Amino acid sequence: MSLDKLLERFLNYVSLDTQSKAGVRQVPSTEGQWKLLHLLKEQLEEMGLINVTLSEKGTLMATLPANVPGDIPAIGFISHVDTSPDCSGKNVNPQIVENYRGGDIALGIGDEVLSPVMFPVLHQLLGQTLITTDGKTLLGADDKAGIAEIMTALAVLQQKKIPHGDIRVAFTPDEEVGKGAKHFDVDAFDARWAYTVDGGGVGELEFENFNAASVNIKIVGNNVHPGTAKGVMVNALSLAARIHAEVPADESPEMTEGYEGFYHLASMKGTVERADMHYIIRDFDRKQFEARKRKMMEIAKKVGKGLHPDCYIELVIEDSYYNMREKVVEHPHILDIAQQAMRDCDIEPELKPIRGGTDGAQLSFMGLPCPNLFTGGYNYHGKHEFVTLEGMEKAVQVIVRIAELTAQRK
Amino acid sequence: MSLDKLLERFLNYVSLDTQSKAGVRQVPSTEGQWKLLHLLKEQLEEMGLINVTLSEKGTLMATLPANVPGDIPAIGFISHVDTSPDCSGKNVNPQIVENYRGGDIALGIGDEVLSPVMFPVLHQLLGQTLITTDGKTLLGADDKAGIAEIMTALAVLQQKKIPHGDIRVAFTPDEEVGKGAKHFDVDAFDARWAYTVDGGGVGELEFENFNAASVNIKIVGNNVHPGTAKGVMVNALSLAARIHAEVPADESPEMTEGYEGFYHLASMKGTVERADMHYIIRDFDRKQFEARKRKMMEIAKKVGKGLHPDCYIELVIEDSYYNMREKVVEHPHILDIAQQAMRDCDIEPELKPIRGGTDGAQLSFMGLPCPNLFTGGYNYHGKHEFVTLEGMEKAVQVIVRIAELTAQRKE
Ligand SMILES: [Zn+2]
Ligand SMILES: [Zn+2]
Ligand SMILES: [Zn+2]
Ligand SMILES: [Zn+2]
Repeated sequence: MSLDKLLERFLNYVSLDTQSKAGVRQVPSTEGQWKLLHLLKEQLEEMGLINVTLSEKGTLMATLPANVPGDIPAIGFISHVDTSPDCSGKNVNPQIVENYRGGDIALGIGDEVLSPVMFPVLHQLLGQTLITTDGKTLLGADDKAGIAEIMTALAVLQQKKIPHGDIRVAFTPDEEVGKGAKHFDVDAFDARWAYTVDGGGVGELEFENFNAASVNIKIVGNNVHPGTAKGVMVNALSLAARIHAEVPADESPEMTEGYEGFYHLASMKGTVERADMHYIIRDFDRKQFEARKRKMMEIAKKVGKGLHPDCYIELVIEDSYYNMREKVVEHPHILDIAQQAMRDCDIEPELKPIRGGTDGAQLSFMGLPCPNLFTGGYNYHGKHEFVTLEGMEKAVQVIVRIAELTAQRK
Repeated sequence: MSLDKLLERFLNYVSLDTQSKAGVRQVPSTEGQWKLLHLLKEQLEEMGLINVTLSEKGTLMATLPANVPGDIPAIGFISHVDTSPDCSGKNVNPQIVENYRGGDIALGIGDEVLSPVMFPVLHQLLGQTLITTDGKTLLGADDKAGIAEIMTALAVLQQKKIPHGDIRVAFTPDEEVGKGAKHFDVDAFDARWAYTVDGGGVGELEFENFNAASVNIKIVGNNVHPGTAKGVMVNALSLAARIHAEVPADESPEMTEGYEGFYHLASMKGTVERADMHYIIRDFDRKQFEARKRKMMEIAKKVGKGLHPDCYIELVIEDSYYNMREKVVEHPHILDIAQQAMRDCDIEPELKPIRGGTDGAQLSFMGLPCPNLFTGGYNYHGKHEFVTLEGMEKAVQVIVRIAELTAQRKE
């Protein structure tokens, strides 16, 4: 491998404004993404890969064909070309700190700083080459570190003539708005299983995510002139506060970690006549997920007791996505090769649940079981995002090894 | 008096669509109000009143000149020409119920009903002449009953040659949406005191109203992806829920009545990042009013206690109006004459509070003390609105007598 060429590749992708935007019917949601998609398409062709197709919805697929004879299962690696809408992805001006000495890093010239007081991980990254922002923007290691790594891995397999079956690659348009799997043509991708290279620090591997549902509450109250309100007026907001009061305050995103699920009130709007509440429900375990739904319904009936026919509480519950675990563990080889790969590269696998949704978790329920491989990056979606070059080198080495190890079993 | 003419006159105003509209910059808010305003203007000229003016904003003013010599104070009578947005005021279909015999009244061809089980005051109005809706609209007794009573009083004052001083009359445009006194030219109206004819059942007199202030609470939280929220996320909506738990639940519009004040959450909107609460404070007492302002502060400091500087709770209190009591009672003759008149008319005066604001309330602070007088109407702002013809005649008698008794106290 070649650490300079890897960094340069990455810095070129990072330089392109490819930030997503919510509330957009078109996919991809923004123009900038097409520029990275198209650069990537040319790069894949130029790398020698075949069947390079960019769909009309911004999904880019390509194949590095089998190296050796034998019936090796086709595997995929997936990244997205967009950065989070939460912070600018435009004119990212990366800072390169060689041989990091475990102190505060100044982001640009200003009162913005990357500091181990705020981010203790840094204590553990002494002597690594850190790539940071300048305080004004995101970095976009999420997920262009992923892209640079997949691209480099492709090159390595060829230049180092490492035996491998068919390797499939896809680069998706709107992950940061959850549209990164919608138009994914799994038949065309033609892989048995896959990996998104879209995780965090060195060694992270993820095959679990939340089960999700929205719980939307419509409350109809009765509103008259407040002065004559006695024994007549029914305040929808007062019922709304009653509902919220019964919801386990300790089982909230603020107070919850690791594998522990939560209820969460995301938005609300109302008057005396009508209020609407938007809850989300999250649980890794499915029975609990359902138990959580049951709770909201119990709260709705309790609070609803006493209301004259003209007043009522109405709950609409709607599943959003499921825990991919089952569809992954269904096939021991997927996580076993991934972990063997890491272990071969002297990486200790760090199993970690996705406290949310991933592209892979959708793909998993589409015929394409798809866990998450690390990237080397930290502090995503903010101005304190960074990445180590060495983290990225290890992520290449793992993709390559997975490819290699898959060939041995075919 | 001719109850025939009074009824006919009332029904003529009733037929005119003059429903008001909220959140409109122009005053009046609707075209229909101009039709009633102009009708009345011509009518007032035709009654021999002087100085009839109709301003570019829809306030109509006129004067019936002093009947007799003397230093008699000018007094006013005010009613509003609009009806509530709450129910339709278009093509009202009044039903005349003669010699009310005490049952339910069928409203139109359907299943809407005016019933003494729903409104027990009906047990008190047997034998009287009821005028109801057809169930499909408002009636508009509020306040077209008052307009009809004022106009008739002016006629009685003249036809019977009853001694009176200057009688000021006015008809305002946007009362049911808060603008009724916004463009009231007090100097030009030129009355020492007035009465709105916009009360309810026979005998009602009102000189006390709520003190009002809005309390607007701004909550700045901190939003992140819920999955990684621990120790970081601060739910603005959670903080709002905490403030609401602190506000005395029993001291709310749903639980209050008579002279007792309240806190009320009218509306609210928010996400994790930001929430805004819109409270209102009502109290008849000035001190208790301020105490309620202080409790909202007590609450906001407490719920915000512990928050990191990125998050906060920001209160903004703003007075909307005040109790007219001090401005009215300052001149004992205003209520005295009003009360005497009703007694001269065999009506027992009934003083009750306005659980809100009136045009008079604002006027009382613009240099025109202005209590509220009954109309004979009930169940205002809805399809169960009714009035009795005899109640309206009593209101005319009270108006004439107030004018009459004012002329006796030339001082
Ligand atoms: Zn990502
Ligand atoms: Zn991301
Ligand atoms: Zn009125
Ligand atoms: Zn009214």
